[PDB]
Amino acid sequence: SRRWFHPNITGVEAENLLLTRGVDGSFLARPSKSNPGDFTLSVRRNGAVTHIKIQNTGDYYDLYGGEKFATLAELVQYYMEHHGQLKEKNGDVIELKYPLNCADPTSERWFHGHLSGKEAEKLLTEKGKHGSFLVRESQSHPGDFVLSVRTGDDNDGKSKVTHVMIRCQELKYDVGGGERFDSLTDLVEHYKKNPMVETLGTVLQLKQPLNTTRINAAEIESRVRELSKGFWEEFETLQQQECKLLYSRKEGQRQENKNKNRYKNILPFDHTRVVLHDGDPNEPVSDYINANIIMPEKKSYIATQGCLQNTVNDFWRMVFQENSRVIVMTTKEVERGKSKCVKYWPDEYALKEYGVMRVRNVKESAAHDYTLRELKLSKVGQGNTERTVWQYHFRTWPDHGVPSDPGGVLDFLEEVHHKQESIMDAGPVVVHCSAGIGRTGTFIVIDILIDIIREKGVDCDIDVPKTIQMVRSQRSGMVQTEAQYRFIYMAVQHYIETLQRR
Ligand SMILES: c1ccc(-c2c[nH]c3cccnc23)cc1
Repeated sequence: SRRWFHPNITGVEAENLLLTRGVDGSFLARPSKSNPGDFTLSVRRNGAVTHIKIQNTGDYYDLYGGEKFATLAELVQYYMEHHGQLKEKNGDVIELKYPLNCADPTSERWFHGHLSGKEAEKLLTEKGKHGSFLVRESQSHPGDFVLSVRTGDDNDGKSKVTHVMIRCQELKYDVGGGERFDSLTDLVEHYKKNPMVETLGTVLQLKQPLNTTRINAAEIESRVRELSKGFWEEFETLQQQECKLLYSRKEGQRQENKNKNRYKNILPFDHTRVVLHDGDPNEPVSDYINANIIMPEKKSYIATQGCLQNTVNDFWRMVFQENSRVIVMTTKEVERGKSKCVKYWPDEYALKEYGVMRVRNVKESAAHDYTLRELKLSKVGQGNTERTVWQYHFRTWPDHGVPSDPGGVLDFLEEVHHKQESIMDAGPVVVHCSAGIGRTGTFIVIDILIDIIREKGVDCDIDVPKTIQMVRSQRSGMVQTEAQYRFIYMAVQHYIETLQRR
């Protein structure tokens, strides 16, 4: 499903692959070898290869002569279902027809590379469960692989670990007979669908990879130390899982809602979008905002885009309807001379009407990294609906990449948390940047992780990529870059240290 991404290939290897194994319309994507956030889409057209740059500074994937996207899987799905839409600098059309599959197993959750049968047995015994499995290098037979599978009752002998040898002959893979596969992923997927049955009848069911990302929070420093010499590899394994999250976005794709999206292809999932009720009867579609509910799976969030001039009223309808009392803004209104969010709040001491809502800015307070605006929101014609909405406007995030130190963000998020916790029956905390996925996702995931450690103290289990995957199932592309991914680990580490210091 995401086999067109080749994590460890060079430009010339990509060219030769497309020229010898592909046809016109063949394509693949790959990282830049030294440049994080740069990717290349390599495509074959008229017997030649073209390389198309995709940049991601933290907000979205920006395809040259194409559009902006929330994930590379969403980018490929869009253009595979939309020909004539990707053009060269000269205007000529670049068709993405045939993904060119990668055989490299390194971003599979189940692939552990160098590892002994004894090490894999203890890992499967301590962490594993029925159907927990891994693939590793053989050591006895160089170039071969072993599949190790735990099967049993959930140390009393009711469970066991089997080792199935996997031969590699002609760069095809087999388990001793039957089909020979072009890759270990194809072998795993096959024996996931069609499990091996032993002679005495044990079914070697490959239910889940062994979890290697879950850590005890107290031991965060050791995991970060280990990832710092990696973070790229762990991030790319997470990114491989995004092909499971192509959920429908049909409401955002409606003609009627086109001009309510900051970026035409960055859309909320139908199953978690905020639906706005009590709309204008004369506006035929008034139930739409580019926003999703994010539930940790007590505090929930709405992840949304920066307002457009035509969505400011809808934004306030959302805040009112959802009973939100805290907004987190993670962008300046303008960065690099581009508008990222329209000003949707009044100047200090001023009162403005936004459709049927009225907002007073009571007071602003400037801190180093942020401005707090104390806002009063009510429905026009109904005085007893007034509530305070506290807008925390983070002002010092760099235009590209992440802050060099997480202290400013953590102090900000602590103040947000206490504000939210002090307000009886407050609704979800609204979080927004520009597209509402990169910074927004980073702030939300840090908030969710810190909240676990707040309830359960320094001795609790956290699992960063599992948390991100769960949030990504609720809005597209939450947490955009490897730099945000590392920043998340650094923020949790700093949080833990300040608590051990105390
Ligand atoms: C859910 C849980 C874990 C992961 C995961 C991200 N990087 C990984 C490296 C090795 C194994 N698993 C992972 C992704 C989704």
